[PDB]
Amino acid sequence: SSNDNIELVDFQNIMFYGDAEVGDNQQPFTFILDTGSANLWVPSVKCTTAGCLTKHLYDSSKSRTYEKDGTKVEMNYVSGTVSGFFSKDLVTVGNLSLPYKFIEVIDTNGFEPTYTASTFDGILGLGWKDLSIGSVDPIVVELKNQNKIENALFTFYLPVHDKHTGFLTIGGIEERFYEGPLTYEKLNHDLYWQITLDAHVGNISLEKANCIVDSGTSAITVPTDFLNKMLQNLDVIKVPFLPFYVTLCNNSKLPTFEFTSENGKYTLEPEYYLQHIEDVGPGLCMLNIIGLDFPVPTFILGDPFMRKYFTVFDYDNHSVGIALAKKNL
Ligand SMILES: Nc1nc2cc(CCCCCc3ccccc3)ccc2c(=O)n1C[C@H]1CCCO1
Repeated sequence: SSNDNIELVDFQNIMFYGDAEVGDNQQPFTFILDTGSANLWVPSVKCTTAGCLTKHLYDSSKSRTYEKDGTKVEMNYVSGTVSGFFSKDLVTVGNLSLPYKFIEVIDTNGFEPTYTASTFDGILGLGWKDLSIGSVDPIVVELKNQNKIENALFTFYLPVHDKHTGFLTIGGIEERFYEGPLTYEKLNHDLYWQITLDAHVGNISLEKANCIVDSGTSAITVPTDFLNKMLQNLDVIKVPFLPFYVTLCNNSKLPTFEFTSENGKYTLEPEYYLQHIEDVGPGLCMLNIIGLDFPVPTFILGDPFMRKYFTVFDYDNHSVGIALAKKNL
């Protein structure tokens, strides 16, 4: 559509990378979409780390539209340590170019080994301002404040298959991408993209679950107890001292992850939550399920769910829309 469709690149069918440019010189940098992360993050030429030098780095001097807030920003996530200073400049994504406030990082040691190995140089913030630092408005909302898109909405088309090419339609919805019905579900809150659905894995039940879709997450989460009670003699090998699990690729005991709600029902099947780990041992597949508990009932619909279901997000509707992703081609 005349809307901005940012192609998503396929990587080991485990993550998608989206190209983008920042600065007046439109310096190119690889950024992965993140339904959660907000304030955009940018690698900086001022970064003295070894992992920074092997990837693209932004330059503040080669931008006539650059601005220096100077306010320091230290992001030290768990097993991590990051630091950058506020910097506003022209952020060019596809056919749209809006001045946005980004965090110019100079320290990336706490994730330096993980970044050096990874082909991304930054991240993408596509969440509600509630999760944004320095009270920074959402990119897609600011594109609708400007005469650049007519709707504050963004859709995802993960390039699961090698031939399948990813796309991020921003400003409208293309029926071509999603085949069959498109159902919307209310948001339990407006801080970040999240909904309330009733999880049912066969006889195992957990209603009123805060299903949250994350493009960054590369697996489907689940409460710790739910992961165990459901996996009782299902021939699912477990990895000790390692948060991973293996299992037969053809086993009939492998359930389907289904979420029921008043507006419609969703179902993720084995071919979606299984990984072809036959590389180490033929015929062996890994469950892309990472169990984790939170302060209130919560589930995570990461790449797996988004890969099968074309996702839709609308700040104006205060809802997440879901529909079957069109078969490759
Ligand atoms: N995805 C995701 N990313 C996260 C990222 C962080 C740290 C990011 C700091 C910037 C790192 C960086 C950027 C650019 C270049 C080098 C380094 C912390 C928590 C989450 C975190 O919780 N999540 C999960 C969901 C839920 C809410 C957010 O997204």
